[PDB]
Amino acid sequence: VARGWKRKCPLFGKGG
Repeated sequence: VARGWKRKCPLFGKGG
């Protein structure tokens, strides 16, 4: 979800 959430790998609090 990091793709369209935060950056690329890292998303919320999980990993990526």
